[PDB]
Amino acid sequence: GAMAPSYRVKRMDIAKNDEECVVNAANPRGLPGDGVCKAVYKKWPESFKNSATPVGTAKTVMCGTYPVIHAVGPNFSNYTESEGDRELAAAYREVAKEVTRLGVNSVAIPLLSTGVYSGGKDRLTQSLNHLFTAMDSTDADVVIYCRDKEWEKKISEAIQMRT
Ligand SMILES: [Cl-]
Ligand SMILES: [Cl-]
Ligand SMILES: [Cl-]
Repeated sequence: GAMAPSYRVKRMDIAKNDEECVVNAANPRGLPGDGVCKAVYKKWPESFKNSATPVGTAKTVMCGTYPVIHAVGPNFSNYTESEGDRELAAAYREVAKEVTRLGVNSVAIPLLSTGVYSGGKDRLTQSLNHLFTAMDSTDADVVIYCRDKEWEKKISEAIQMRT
């Protein structure tokens, strides 16, 4: 465990993380994809061997000894708001189980279903609150990665609110 388990946010490429493992915002088929998934494919392509897994699940594949946790959020273009919310919550619960099983002291994590799976909606709060629900009972240092300056400020404020 971390000595004083924390949440932090950084506005940078998750492929350049400084944590002991990474969560990929994966597609169900283990394809290179776009956005976070394509950056992860370029950095850790060996981790895409048999990485296909259903929506609402996470599957870890090693790149050398570096764990890549493939977490499959729902595409809100295809799911109802209700079913999509349930699968997004479930994907983060499966990430918490994998982080625990691996025994890592830190994890790099993107906000699932906030990009091309967002169905065109701002899901910062929705996705972050499900991340907290899952990861609060873990003792890994969690470092959340984003690309937008306004998102960085809002994620930082949400972390500070609970402090
Ligand atoms: Cl960067
Ligand atoms: Cl996404
Ligand atoms: Cl972002």
